[PDB]
Amino acid sequence: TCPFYKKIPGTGFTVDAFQYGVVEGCTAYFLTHFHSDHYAGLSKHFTFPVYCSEITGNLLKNKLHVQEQYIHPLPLDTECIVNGVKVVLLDANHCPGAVMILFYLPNGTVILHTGDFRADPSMERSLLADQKVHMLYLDTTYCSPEYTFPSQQEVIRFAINTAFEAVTLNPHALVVCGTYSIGKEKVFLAIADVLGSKVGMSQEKYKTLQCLNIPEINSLITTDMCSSLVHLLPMMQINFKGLQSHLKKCGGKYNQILAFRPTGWTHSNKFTRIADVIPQTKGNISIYGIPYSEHSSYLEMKRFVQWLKPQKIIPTVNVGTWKSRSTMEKYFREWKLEAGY
Ligand code: NI
Repeated sequence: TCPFYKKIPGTGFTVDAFQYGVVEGCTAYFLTHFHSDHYAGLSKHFTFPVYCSEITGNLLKNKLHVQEQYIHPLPLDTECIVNGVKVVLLDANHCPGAVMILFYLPNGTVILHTGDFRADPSMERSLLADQKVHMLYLDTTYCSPEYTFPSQQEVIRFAINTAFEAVTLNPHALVVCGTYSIGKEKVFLAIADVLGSKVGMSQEKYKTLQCLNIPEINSLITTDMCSSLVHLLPMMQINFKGLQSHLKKCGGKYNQILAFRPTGWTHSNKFTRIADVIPQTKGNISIYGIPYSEHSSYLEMKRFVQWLKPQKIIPTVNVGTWKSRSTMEKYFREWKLEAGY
């Protein structure tokens, strides 16, 4: 059945709740972003109103074939009325089209649902600054102090410099980047820009990227693999066996692969700086795991919450075990005592 942390009190609304069948009492289903654990259940047979960003609504129409009459895209940073309730969509700094949702309840309560987000100080100057938030539905993916990672800018600088050096030393090297969902497009697009190449990919993945309103995208991507020296493949194929096989398909154009796996966190972070990252190598294949995150680090999360000062926090991630739930609640209390709210 639908868990309580997917329901918005005082409304008929749910958030990211498409896999439970007809939720009793639900008049509007919101979708924060186009990732499968959140959209699970949607299809061309869905006949209730879906509220989302313009980019998410492009993906629902083109990839899942949801009918247009049930897609209700909303502009960002704009007060809108849905079934008699004022709502605002804010940029979540996650993947393309991802939003946070502010709900202004008829009784005066204000609720923020972060969806999935990477907290940033720029959020402290949005429409959130303008009123008090009483309840926070929080993406707690990395809510423990072991989770540190570098800025997205530091990670992309590492990736660009590594790829440029490799291909300048060997003009017959191929760069490969893994993917299994939308997000992290900066990784492959920044590398193709430094090399003077388009990114080559499958027709299915090209279709998906063409839904994202990214500027000048026709200039950066292609389905012609032959004309490209940066290839995108499924994340599952980013291993020695999968890469050796791909290199065979390129007909002797290339004699070396340099591959990137943009993971979330991995425990090489507790010790290793970005400067000190090294690949796994076999023969003429090297694989780099880079810590490019689209979720908050522990410290980024803690700064946002201590700024916002909510009266009540409802976690939406890591809620399935008692030890995780109790640990998170202990951090929330530390934060509140340290900041004085
Ligand atoms: Ni996500």
